[PDB]
Amino acid sequence: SGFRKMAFPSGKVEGCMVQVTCGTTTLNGLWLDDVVYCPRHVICTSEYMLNPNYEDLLIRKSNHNFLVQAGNVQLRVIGHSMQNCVLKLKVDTANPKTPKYKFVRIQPGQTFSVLACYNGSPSGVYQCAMRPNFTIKGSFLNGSCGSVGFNIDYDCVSFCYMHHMELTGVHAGTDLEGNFYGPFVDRQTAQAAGTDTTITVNVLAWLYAAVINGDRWFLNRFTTTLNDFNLVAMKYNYEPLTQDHVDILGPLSAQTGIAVLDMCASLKELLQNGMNGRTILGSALLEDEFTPFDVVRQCSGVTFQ
Amino acid sequence: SGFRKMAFPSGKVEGCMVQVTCGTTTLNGLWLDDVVYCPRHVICTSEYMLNPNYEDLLIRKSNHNFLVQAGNVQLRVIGHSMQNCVLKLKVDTANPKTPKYKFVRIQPGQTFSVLACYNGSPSGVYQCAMRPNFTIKGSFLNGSCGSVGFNIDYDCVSFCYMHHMELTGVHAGTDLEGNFYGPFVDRQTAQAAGTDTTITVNVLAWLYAAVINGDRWFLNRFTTTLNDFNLVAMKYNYEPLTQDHVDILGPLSAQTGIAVLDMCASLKELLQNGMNGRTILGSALLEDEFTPFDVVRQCSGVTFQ
Ligand SMILES: *C(=N)[C@H](C[C@@H]1CCNC1=O)NC(=O)[C@@H]1[C@@H]2[C@H](CN1C(=O)[C@@H](NC(=O)C(F)(F)F)C(C)(C)C)C2(C)C
Ligand SMILES: *C(=N)[C@H](C[C@@H]1CCNC1=O)NC(=O)[C@@H]1[C@@H]2[C@H](CN1C(=O)[C@@H](NC(=O)C(F)(F)F)C(C)(C)C)C2(C)C
Repeated sequence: SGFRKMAFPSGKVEGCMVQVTCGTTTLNGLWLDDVVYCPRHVICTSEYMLNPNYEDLLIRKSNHNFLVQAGNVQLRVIGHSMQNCVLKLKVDTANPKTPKYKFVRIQPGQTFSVLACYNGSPSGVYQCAMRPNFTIKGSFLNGSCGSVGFNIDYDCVSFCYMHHMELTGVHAGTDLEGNFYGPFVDRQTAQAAGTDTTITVNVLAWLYAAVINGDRWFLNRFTTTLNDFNLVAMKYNYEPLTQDHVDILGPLSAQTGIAVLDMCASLKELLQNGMNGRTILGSALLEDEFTPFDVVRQCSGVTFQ
Repeated sequence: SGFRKMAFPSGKVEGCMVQVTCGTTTLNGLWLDDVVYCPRHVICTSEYMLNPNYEDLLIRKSNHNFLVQAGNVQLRVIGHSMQNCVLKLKVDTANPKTPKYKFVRIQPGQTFSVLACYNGSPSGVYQCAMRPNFTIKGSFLNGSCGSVGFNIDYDCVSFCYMHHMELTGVHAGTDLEGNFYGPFVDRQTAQAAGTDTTITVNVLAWLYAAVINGDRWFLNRFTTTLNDFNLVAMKYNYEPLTQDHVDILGPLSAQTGIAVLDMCASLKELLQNGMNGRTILGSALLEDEFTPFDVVRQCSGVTFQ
């Protein structure tokens, strides 16, 4: 028993991190087979940090302008190209530590692990959710660009995020094909994140985790309808709940014998009256960065290798 | 910027996890050079799960009773011995993935990462603190025994924890020499954790992290004395603050220009009046599982390789 913000083991990804230097800019890259992936703004110098034309900047470079290091070994760049906002650097050596992988684009509300890196070197791992406004609430310092987000399925690493920029306290990036999450661009403009909402299906999953772990004080006997719940969710900046979400919560409903709509009636009460000085799983706020699948995984015990 | 419960990258430890089966009991072991370390209660069968004599149980075993698997490869046991509460299994092959390591015993209030494993297979990584009552608030299911806790110093893995048992919602274990943290034994008796307290130096470190990240609302102009603070800390089940703690907080005081005793005056107010519906770094409770060193590491950017 117990419940923790749990990240995926990072070993399979640590073996792919490299350092990429171009000019006076150093950041992180992802080395899979004979391609190094990294943010394209590594080719930016401070004259262009505000309104760059990346096609122009790339044509003025040659392979020898790119310093790529895997620890201490140097990798020789034999070709470069741009795919949207990422740079793909072809190198002379296929990474022997390349895991089975795929590139997936995730949806708001889904969670992943982040391997924060500096100078090609892994620094720490943490779990986070893609927010409904397409930012993540990460922890990133200067030089963290190119750090990646990932999930693990059995033996397969799904890469879903590469870090590009911080926007007033929160973080924005692309999928691994170089397409940004959200309406952001990789230059200095007046862009801000839009209004964030609370991920309702995740809050419900977390309440089920609490019941599984013995926190029952917030339950009640009343139920409610999808439409009467969503009426109250809207007033509190909670995402509306769909039939798809109810079905997703099925396994947790089955394991605890509490109906989804029953649990929604508890959530309704918590939103109207607050916690009144009680905590749930050691939190005094309603937590929305665990998916139904995170809860099953942690309250059932799925491993990977 | 940002602040997350961040764990160490786990790659160096994932390579040491093996599965150990004896009888119908399977759990995890740690394979370093040609020794596999695992909890000694793997030699327990349900007749002895309550009052075992481990010396007797061990003498009735031979090397062939121990099934050790590193993924799919089998390791041949060529010797066994007991050190306090751990079993040391000598095997015929030195682990080629053995990192530079040491065995350290940590103190209450210190943090470490836990690699939760099942059947020798890594499942997830999370960060936690050793509580003042010598338990940890972990997340562990059946079969997690032998999972280890660790820190990383530059290139060196310090192993500090091996998981043995759950006691009413919290978790207890040994250092890697087999000596239990706290007054617990590896059998079924009527043992419970003692009263827990809040780790004050860690709360102060977390308040400095908040200031570094722009949360300033709780500051005030008043200061206080060590003895007047500790007078109020006692009433709230907070650990007393020493001059050693003040010195440890020096770097954070320097970086924010707020004196430790100044920050204590803010903590004093928060304890007497509560948060009054405000949050700090996304929490509505005072967080005590970040050390001063965790905060520096995350708000300065130290890596490892
Ligand atoms: C990559 N190495 C850094 C890491 C950033 C900064 C601290 N934490 C992070 O996540 N990223 C950058 O330097 C990117 C890069 C130019 C500027 N930039 C920023 O992150 C800046 N933000 C913005 O561009 C803004 F404000 F418009 F959102 C900064 C002010 C330094 C936070 C480019 C090409 C966007
Ligand atoms: C190791 N594989 C498990 C993992 C435990 C149980 C679920 N979460 C964990 O951390 N550990 C055990 O099976 C140990 C082992 C016998 C019983 N035990 C327990 O954890 C039990 N607790 C106690 O002994 C108690 F209550 F006294 F504290 C259990 C009731 C199953 C939680 C031995 C040798 C202590």
